[PDB]
Formats: sequence, structure tokens, C-alpha cells
Amino acid sequence: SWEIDPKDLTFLKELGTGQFGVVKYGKWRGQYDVAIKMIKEGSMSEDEFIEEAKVMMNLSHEKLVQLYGVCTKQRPIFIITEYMANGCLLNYLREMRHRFQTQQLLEMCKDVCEAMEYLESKQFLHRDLAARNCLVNDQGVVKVSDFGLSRYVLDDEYTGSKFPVRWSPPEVLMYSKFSSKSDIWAFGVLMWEIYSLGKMPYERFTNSETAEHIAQGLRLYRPHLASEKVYTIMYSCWHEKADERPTFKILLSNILDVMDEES
Ligand SMILES: *CCC(=O)N1CCC[C@@H](n2nc(-c3ccc(Oc4ccccc4)cc3)c3c(N)ncnc32)C1
Repeated sequence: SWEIDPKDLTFLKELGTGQFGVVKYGKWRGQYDVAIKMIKEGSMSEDEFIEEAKVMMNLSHEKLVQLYGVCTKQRPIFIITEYMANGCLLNYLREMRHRFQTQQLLEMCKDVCEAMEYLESKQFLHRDLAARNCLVNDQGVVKVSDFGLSRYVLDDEYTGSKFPVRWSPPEVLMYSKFSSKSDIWAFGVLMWEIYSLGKMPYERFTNSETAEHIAQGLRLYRPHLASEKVYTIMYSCWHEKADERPTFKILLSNILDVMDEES
């Protein structure tokens, strides 16, 4: 049931290449749009990932990119997903032509927060939430992607020269303490990225420097497009004590309240 027959796929366009490799746009059974992520040989702990895919296929939320199945009886293995025509959120935010309104940016945060509240409800950690992981569909809806996938990456630079230092709380950087509250911290950084139109967090600093900054209790500061009420929500994600950070349920309530006040 987790297995797609790759003979049912037609390849139409190259979408680009990440750490597992090439992603293509195509159709399933001649008609339905899909994305096809091809997992480069040596890149993944594939038997672990296949077992996890069974769980991932039962996750279902409107703001979570849907995993349709996998193709594992050849290599490279394929992950078949919902097609997100507007591509990765980070590049979408950096296109200045969009001329976003702040109501649109707030909606992007709300989309992600809904997805994360749903993952929170299923005790499923993202583990690498960031704008580079989120996707945007043809209607401008942002959805969370690549959820949990970092667990199966075999390149140790990621697991590190390529680790997501700029999206990690103090306890992760100091002790490798992952939790729901590390996803919360990352979500605040993602809200910062959205309101900053895709600026790299701590843009003047190296990763090493960033980790020192955070150790000394310093923080990102208010994007020009964020109101004080929006800044309060993102900043709440960065409490030094993990247990004092909000849940995604609380964050969602905070976001809806601001939407209502900023209407
Ligand atoms: C930033 C440029 C860009 O738009 N990118 C990066 C290059 C590929 C492109 N893209 N990737 C996917 C996609 C992501 C993740 C999965 O698999 C997955 C695994 C675990 C959990 C959820 C999903 C498959 C495909 C794209 C999709 N779906 N649509 C369009 N472009 C996609 C994004």
C-alpha cells in the first residue's frame, strides 16, 4: 500500500536538485500531478526510511505536503508527493515582484503553524523546520515538507559543516537535546525568515559565531515588516528555557488573534 509502481509515472519537467538529489514534476496514470524525489545512492538509510514512510503515509493535513508513496524495487528509490507548483518558500519569499502584504506573510505563518500543530498532535517532530523545507502550491498556500527526513541522512556534515545551526535552540547546540521545543524555536526563526523576505538568519555571522551569540543569550531582532504583536509571537519561541516556550496550539491562537486585530 506504500508502494507506487514507477511504471505509472510520466516524467515532464526537472524541478531542481537537493541533498538526496533530483526532483521531477510528472503525472501518475497520465492524469494526476506529482512530484518525484529521486534518492541518490549512498545518501540515505534506506531500510529505516522505508519503514518510516509507512507512518508518514498515514499523516494527513491540508498544510502538510502529502506523501503518496514510494518506489523501492529499484535504485535510486523514488518518493512520490503532492506537486507544489510555486516551489520552495525561501525562493518565493526572495522574489521581490510579489510585493507581499503583511497579511499574506501572516497567513504563511499560520499555514505552517497549523501543520506543526497537527504534527505536535501526533508526537511527530519535524527536526529541521526552516523556509528552505516549506513549499508553496499554485494557490499560494504554504505547506510543511521533508518532515523527519533528517533522521535518514547518511552524510555526517548534516547530522557538522551542514547542520542547521541558525534554526537550533541553545540546548540543541550545547547538548543535542531535541524535543517539541526545538521545533518551536525553529518555527520562530521561520517566522523571522518570512517577515524578512527570506534573509538568512544572523546574516553577518558564521554558524560558529551564531552558536556563540546564542550561548551568550543574544537573539534575532525585529524584521522591518513585523508589527510589535507579530515580533512578540516569534520572540516567544526563543525563550532560553525550553519549557517556557509556547506549544503550536498556543502559537496558532496567538496568530489568529493578531490576524483579527490586524484586520
Ligand atoms: C528552492 C527551489 C525549489 O523550489 N525546490 C528545491 C528543489 C526541489 C523542489 N521540490 N521538492 C519537492 C519535494 C520535497 C520533498 C519531497 O518528499 C517528501 C519527503 C518527506 C516528507 C514530505 C515530502 C518530495 C518532493 C517538490 C514538490 N513536491 N513540488 C515542487 N517542487 C518541489 C523545491
